[PDB]
Amino acid sequence: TWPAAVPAPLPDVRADSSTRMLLGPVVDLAVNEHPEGVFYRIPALATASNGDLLASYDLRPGSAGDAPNPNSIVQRRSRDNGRTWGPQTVIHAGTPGRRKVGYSDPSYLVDPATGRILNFHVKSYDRGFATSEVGTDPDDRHVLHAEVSTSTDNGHTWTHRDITREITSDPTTRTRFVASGQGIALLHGPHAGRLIAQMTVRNSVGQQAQSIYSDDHGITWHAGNPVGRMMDENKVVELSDGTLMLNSRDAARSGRRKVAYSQDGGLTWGPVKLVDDLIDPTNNAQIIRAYPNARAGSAKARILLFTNARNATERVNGTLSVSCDDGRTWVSHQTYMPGEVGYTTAAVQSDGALGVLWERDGIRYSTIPMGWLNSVCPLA
Ligand SMILES: CC(=O)N[C@H]1[C@H]([C@H](O)[C@H](O)CO)OC(C(=O)O)=C[C@@H]1O
Repeated sequence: TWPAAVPAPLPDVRADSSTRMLLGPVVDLAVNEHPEGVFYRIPALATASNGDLLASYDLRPGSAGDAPNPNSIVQRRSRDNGRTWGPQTVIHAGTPGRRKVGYSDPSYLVDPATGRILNFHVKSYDRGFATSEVGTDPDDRHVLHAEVSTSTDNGHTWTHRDITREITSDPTTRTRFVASGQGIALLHGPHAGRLIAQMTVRNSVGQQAQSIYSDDHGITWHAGNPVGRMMDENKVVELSDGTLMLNSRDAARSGRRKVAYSQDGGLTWGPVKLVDDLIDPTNNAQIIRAYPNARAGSAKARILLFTNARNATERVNGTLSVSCDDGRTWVSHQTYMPGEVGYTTAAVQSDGALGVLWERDGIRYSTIPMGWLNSVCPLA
């Protein structure tokens, strides 16, 4: 039986001997048709409190179908910053058939204050995101449910529970999913300690972005006020002063990401605008702090990293973009993976390099050493 996780700070980026951004070796974490008729999609990557690197993704049986295909959440672990990977383990396995159950679209949320790791994902019965109906009864086969899996042992074992009712304060909310990739723990400002992740919802107003957050270190979850129209998978990041930012996929296909700001820890958001700098084909993406422990007023606290498919209509050219100024401008875009990438995510690793995952005939992993960062955002 594995030991209890202990509290430990999230990693910050560290300087390498590199002077240019160069992808390391590519690792095939899961390959479609290995085994026959099984497909892999929807990546999540995190550094656990013990420094292990954890990758999660869907196992999709039969085809790469979204919910309500009876998918499973699975995981692989590296204890050497991505050089080698243990065998796949199951976070929560779906069930085929007339009473099918599916677990799909994982995101991790690591709480450095406790060491606990959360993995959010849908729980489906007969309906997916688009066809789910109003209702929150846990056995309702017409509802797309929200589950969170908790691990207290750095991701070796999991316990599961349905959070749909507690995050549904508006009874017209007919569907929801937490965006795959990773949520955050807040470290700065009045809401330090809060754990927060973003969802997409449909309700009487439209298709909105909505934060869910916990102030008791993941025992109970509450939804903030929803925001925006034609929103979709969106990710939240804590800026240098503790203002939050959400960066969203645009369901209206503008060819750009969308952005909004919260001054109250995700309870309310302001107006949603396009980010003209961030070309995107209506696809998932991940934004993170490079130095999440750095304090307000430091240059390091203002540096954000963003991964997506930098293209207006096709999910190609996995690209790392850097902002030095709390997301106000994006001064550097560099494609680390030409061609098909689908969903990407990135996470700071324990060694201070960046891990990336993308989708091409399954899930692929690589590393970007980060010594070149100071040449784009001076660090002093
Ligand atoms: C829960 C769920 O359906 N997630 C799916 C998501 C969603 O349907 C869309 O973001 C809504 O607009 O889309 C995609 C996609 O490749 O585009 C795959 C995700 O599995």
